[PDB]
Amino acid sequence: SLFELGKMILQETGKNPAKSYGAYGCNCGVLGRGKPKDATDRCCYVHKCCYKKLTGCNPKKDRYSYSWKDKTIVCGENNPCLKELCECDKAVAICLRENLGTYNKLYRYHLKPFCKKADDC
Amino acid sequence: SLFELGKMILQETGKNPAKSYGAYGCNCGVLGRGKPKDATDRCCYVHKCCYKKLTGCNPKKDRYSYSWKDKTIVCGENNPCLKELCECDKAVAICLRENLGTYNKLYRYHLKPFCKKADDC
Ligand SMILES: O=C(O)/C=C/c1ccc(O)c(O)c1
Ligand SMILES: O=C(O)/C=C\c1ccc(O)c(O)c1
Ligand SMILES: O=C(O)/C=C\c1ccc(O)c(O)c1
Ligand SMILES: O=C(O)/C=C\c1ccc(O)c(O)c1
Repeated sequence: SLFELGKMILQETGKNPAKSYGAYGCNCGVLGRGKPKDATDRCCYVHKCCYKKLTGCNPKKDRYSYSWKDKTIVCGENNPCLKELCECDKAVAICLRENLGTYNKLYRYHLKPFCKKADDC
Repeated sequence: SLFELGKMILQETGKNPAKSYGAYGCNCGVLGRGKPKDATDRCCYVHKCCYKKLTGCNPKKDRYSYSWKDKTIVCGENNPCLKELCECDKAVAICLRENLGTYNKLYRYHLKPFCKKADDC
């Protein structure tokens, strides 16, 4: 759920997730996907495509278990859909950390209606 | 859908909805309901309770038509769920504008896990 996703983002990037990633570019936050603005935005694009493959669980509401081990996110067994969801969330947090160097505050609170259409997943 | 909601909020308040209301207090944004911190927060509490009562449509995903007429949000639906959804959204947008006078930025990115339990809807 959003609780685990936000926690993972905080753990990997060190940033308040809502402020930095709650609405960034065309893909981070609500309102689905759009042509990404930069690498950070592309992380969220991939993340949203990852969510589409999920079958049998709700990525927003369903909580799942994971551990912080050797400073790595380790997804619990959970069940197949929840493990897959956990893995989607883990990947986006890692991707956001790797791209922190080009994070641009101008894309914070980017008006998502002014995004071109995303390609299909 | 969230698109119409965000547009209404912008139309009523004049404010970028993500920046001002994407994570405000215990109820504005994602992660359920909590005891409201102030009037702005209480608008979002009422909104979430409004959504809870809906049957037959998806408040997040389902699009609906509305118009801007004499600077008033005018819902353009006869389907009972979409009409009620539109009115839910219109109400929160109006409420947020009406409570800009007590809006407090200290409640932006309020630590949502640490709110008190909301009264039942
Ligand atoms: O949105 C802004 O205009 C600036 C706020 C901000 C931007 C970057 C940070 O790392 C941070 O803690 C706060
Ligand atoms: O995608 C990868 O594999 C690289 C990033 C990485 C590298 C080390 C870690 O412990 C981790 O969680 C992520
Ligand atoms: O997204 C917008 O609407 C533009 C940015 C913006 C600039 C100043 C504000 O006070 C505000 O809410 C938003
Ligand atoms: O416009 C105002 O009345 C006050 C300033 C203001 C308004 C909205 C913001 O998100 C912000 O950082 C500052």
